[PDB]
Amino acid sequence: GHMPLLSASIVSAPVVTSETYVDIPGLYLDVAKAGIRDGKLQVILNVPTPYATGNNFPGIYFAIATNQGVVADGCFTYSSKVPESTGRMPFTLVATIDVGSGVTFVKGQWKSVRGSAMHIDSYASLSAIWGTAA
Amino acid sequence: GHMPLLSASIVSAPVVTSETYVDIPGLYLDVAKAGIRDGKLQVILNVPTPYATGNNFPGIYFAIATNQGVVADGCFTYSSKVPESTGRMPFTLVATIDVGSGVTFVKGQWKSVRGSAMHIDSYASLSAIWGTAA
Amino acid sequence: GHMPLLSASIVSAPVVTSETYVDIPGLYLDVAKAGIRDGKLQVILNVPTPYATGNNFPGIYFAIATNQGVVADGCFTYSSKVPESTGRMPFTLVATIDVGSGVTFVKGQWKSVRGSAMHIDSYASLSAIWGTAA
Ligand SMILES: CC(=O)N[C@H]1[C@H](O[C@H]2[C@@H](O)[C@@H](CO)O[C@H](O[C@@H]3[C@H](O)[C@@H](O)[C@H](O)O[C@@H]3CO)[C@@H]2O)O[C@H](CO)[C@H](O)[C@@H]1O[C@@H]1O[C@H](CO)[C@H](O)[C@H](O)[C@H]1O[C@@H]1O[C@@H](C)[C@@H](O)[C@@H](O)[C@@H]1O
Ligand SMILES: CC(=O)N[C@H]1[C@H](O[C@H]2[C@@H](O)[C@@H](CO)O[C@H](O[C@@H]3[C@H](O)[C@@H](O)[C@H](O)O[C@@H]3CO)[C@@H]2O)O[C@H](CO)[C@H](O)[C@@H]1O[C@@H]1O[C@H](CO)[C@H](O)[C@H](O)[C@H]1O[C@@H]1O[C@@H](C)[C@@H](O)[C@@H](O)[C@@H]1O
Ligand SMILES: CC(=O)N[C@H]1[C@H](O[C@@H]2[C@@H](O)[C@@H](O)O[C@H](CO)[C@@H]2O)O[C@H](CO)[C@H](O)[C@@H]1O[C@@H]1O[C@H](CO)[C@H](O)[C@H](O)[C@H]1O[C@@H]1O[C@@H](C)[C@@H](O)[C@@H](O)[C@@H]1O
Repeated sequence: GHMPLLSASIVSAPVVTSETYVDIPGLYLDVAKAGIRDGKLQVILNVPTPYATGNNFPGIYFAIATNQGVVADGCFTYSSKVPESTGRMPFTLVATIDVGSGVTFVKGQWKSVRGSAMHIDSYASLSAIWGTAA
Repeated sequence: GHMPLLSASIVSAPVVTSETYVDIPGLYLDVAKAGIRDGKLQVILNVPTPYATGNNFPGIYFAIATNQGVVADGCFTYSSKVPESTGRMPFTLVATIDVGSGVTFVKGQWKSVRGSAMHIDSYASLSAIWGTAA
Repeated sequence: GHMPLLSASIVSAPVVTSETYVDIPGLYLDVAKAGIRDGKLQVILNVPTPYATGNNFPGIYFAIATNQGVVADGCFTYSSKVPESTGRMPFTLVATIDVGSGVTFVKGQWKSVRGSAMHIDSYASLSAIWGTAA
């Protein structure tokens, strides 16, 4: 159609620790397949129910990446060194990409805060709305 | 218009406890009334300042529902069994619905984590952007 | 173009305390410049990695404002009087503005919860998608 909305969603990912960004499997939008080659994409990475396990102020970094690498990043962290319980910390990240540059895909990634294990066990999404410059 | 944006917003809701999803009153989009019958809707449920009261790791589940039921859901929870103070835990949930299936409305819902009372006493919104497949 | 997306992003702001909303420098969209004069804007304020310092349940209020003042606001706050460590508390706020009113700009603002110092030291964005009424 003339006003493309892209969406991918997951309900889980294998629990891993990583010092550097690794893909969140399944949060991937094939932009080239959509025939988006010019304009802008507003991309939302929505991880509403994550938690992190660890023993030194745990948390998770998340990123929106294209084939050109990370475009935006943010994290949550707990406020106790060893939380009584690793509570659910909703996380949203929003970035606008110029597709002209040579973007063929957008994806979600994550990485450990201070050696934390990274947990998704319910709904998470990666969404993009296509538009133009003003 | 040719590029509809739907929006509903509230500033409060009666405080309730519920084991199962109940509507957040006022967070409701009448899609049929808009004449949306085909394409996709990106729906954001934005509850930026909620809190939960309770005695067993309190929190709130939130959902986006259509007439076909829940499409996505997430929660926040505290990281203490009995928080010193029930702090404000911003919550965002994003989902993309294919409208063809027979969607006439989109709404926000909530339900208790472990018997928590659910509090909204400031701005919350439900938004939707209409588009098409790629 | 015929389907504008507006975007502004920062990576930091001078740390300040403020009893009333002050601008988050750099989170500002010039809507008049875009030639948006009618329809709707869905505006997201995305502050994914903030923290607050203070000694009385710290937190930050955030707002979306136009030339007509604040349209929506929300806050995060910690659940301890003096957090062990001021953890990162992702914050998103979404609002839909009718541009006809006389809107020339949209901006993000913030203010202190109970005298908190307000910290941004990584990516934050302010985004807007243009549409029409249904
Ligand atoms: C609240 C929580 O984290 N629940 C976890 C649980 O954590 C337990 C520890 O916090 C523990 C230390 O003793 O105290 C509690 O458990 C005690 C007791 O030990 C237990 O035997 C007894 O039956 O209950 C008491 C209550 O005080 C904590 O509850 O760890 C286990 C790991 O085995 C689970 O992850 C549990 O997580 C929950 O599991 C549920 C199924 O029983 C269900 O799926 C819940 O949704 C899930 O909780 C959610 O995820 C958690 C990681 C957390 O984020 C919570 O806020 C979420 O609601
Ligand atoms: C977790 C944290 O807050 N890290 C801050 C750090 O805070 C230290 C203090 O909080 C301290 C008590 O006041 O506890 C720890 O430090 C102890 C000890 O006191 C210290 O001397 C020793 O080296 O380590 C131990 C560990 O128990 C806290 O670590 O203060 C420093 C210096 O001022 C930093 O801000 C640190 O922030 C981290 O800094 C990193 C760069 O070195 C990096 O940039 C991290 O991203 C950043 O942490 C993040 O921001 C924090 C403010 C907090 O939000 C954390 O959750 C984030 O991950
Ligand atoms: C810090 C807080 O929660 N204040 C909140 C207070 O909570 C206390 C708690 O601090 C501690 O001492 O334990 C006792 C008993 O458990 C209380 O729970 O209770 C007060 C009395 O009802 C209020 O609820 C107070 O809430 C604040 O009230 C002021 C005006 O009185 C403003 O309206 C604040 O905005 C409001 O704080 C906001 O909501 C509270 C629930 C919390 O989310 C704060 O982080 C938040 O800023």
